[PDB]
Amino acid sequence: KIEEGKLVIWINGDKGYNGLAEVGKKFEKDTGIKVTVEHPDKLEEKFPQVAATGDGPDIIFWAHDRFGGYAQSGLLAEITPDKAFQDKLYPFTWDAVRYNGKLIAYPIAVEALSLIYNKDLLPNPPKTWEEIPALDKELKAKGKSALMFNLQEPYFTWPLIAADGGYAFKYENGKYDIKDVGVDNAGAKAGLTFLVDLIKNKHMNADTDYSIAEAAFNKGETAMTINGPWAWSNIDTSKVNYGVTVLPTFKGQPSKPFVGVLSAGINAASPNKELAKEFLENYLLTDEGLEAVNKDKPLGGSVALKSYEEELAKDPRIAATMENAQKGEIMPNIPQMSAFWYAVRTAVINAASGRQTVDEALKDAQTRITK
Ligand SMILES: OC[C@H]1O[C@H](O[C@H]2[C@H](O)[C@@H](O)[C@H](O)O[C@@H]2CO)[C@H](O)[C@@H](O)[C@@H]1O
Repeated sequence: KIEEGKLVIWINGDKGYNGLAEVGKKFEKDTGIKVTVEHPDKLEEKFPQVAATGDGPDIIFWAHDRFGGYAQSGLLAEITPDKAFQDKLYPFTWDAVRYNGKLIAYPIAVEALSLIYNKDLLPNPPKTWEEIPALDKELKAKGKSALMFNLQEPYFTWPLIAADGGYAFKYENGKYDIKDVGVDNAGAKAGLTFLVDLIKNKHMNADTDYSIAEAAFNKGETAMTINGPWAWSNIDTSKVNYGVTVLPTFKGQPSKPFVGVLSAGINAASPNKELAKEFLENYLLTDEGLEAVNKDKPLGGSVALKSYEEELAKDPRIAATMENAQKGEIMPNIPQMSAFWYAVRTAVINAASGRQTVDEALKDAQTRITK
C-alpha cells in the first residue's frame, strides 16, 4: 500500500526531479525519513491504476487537470492548510486545486507553452502562424526547417485549435457544461486544417514527437519549437542562441494554450499523510525548496508561493511565459478531462497522418466526449 516511515514521490520525467531529491535529502537529514522520488512513464495513467489496488506513491505530481478524476475515484485525500499557510500562496492557484469546494492538492507553479526560436536562424520571430510555410521555404533551401514541436500530445497542438474558437467544455453558471464541447466548431476545424496543411505541404512531419523536436532544435536544425519552461534547462546545454516569446496569432487571434498548475496531491492510502503534509508545506513550499527544484529545471512563469515569485518575475522568458498564460485558459479539473485528452489525441493523430479528414476526425472526437 505503502511502507509507513518513508515517503515515495512520483513526478514526471521532464521536471526537476533531481532538485526534488535534494529537498528530499534535506528532509531525511532534518527528519530521519527515507524519501524516494520516481518518475515512471505514463505516470498520469499508472497512478489511478495502482492507487486503486490500495497502493502507489505517497505524493503525486501532475498538472491539475487530472486531479478531479483522481478525486472522483477516491484516490486522493483532502489537504488542510490554515489561513496562515494558504495566504503564502496566490489565490487563483488554490482555486485550480479545488474539486467540489474541497482542496485536493497543493499548487506549485503555473505552466504555459511559448514559442522558442534560434536567434541565429531567426533574429525576428514570426508574428503569425500564416508566415511559417514561407519561412520554411527559404530555410529548407539550407537543409533547415522553420518549426518542429511534439504533435503526438494534444497539449502542444491545442493553442492553434483554440485560437479561432475551439474549446474543451463551456463554462456556465460557475460550472462546466459537459455536453457543450467545442472540439468540432468552425474554429477548431480551421486550426487543425491549417496544421494538416503544414504537414501536407511538407512543412512538418506527422511523426514528430517530444524527443525528435527537442533534438532537432537543440542540434540547430530547426529555427523554432514550442515547449514549456522545463525545456530551457536542456537548451542551456546545447548552447543554441535562443529567445522565448509569444506564440504566433492565427487569423489575427492569439494562440490560446491550456494553462496547467503543477500540483502535489497525497495518495488516499498513504500511511504517512502526516509526513507528506510536513514535507510539502515545510520543505518544498519554501523559497529554499522552490529554488532547489527550479535550478534543476525551470518551474514556470509564476510560482504559487508569493515570496519566491518575488524574485523570478524579472526574466524575459518568465515574462513571455506569463504573456502566453494570459492569452490562454486555465484547464478544467473535471473528471471528463481524461476523455477529452484521449479523443483529441486520436483526432489530431488521425488527421495529421491522413487516416481521416479534419471533419471526420473532429466529429468522431466530439461524439466520443459527449457520449
Ligand atoms: O497532451 C495531453 C496532456 O496535456 C497535459 O500534459 C502536459 C502537462 O501539463 C505538463 O506539465 C507535462 O509536461 O507536459 C504534458 C504534455 O505532454 C495535461 O496535463 C495532461 O493531463 C494531458 O494528458
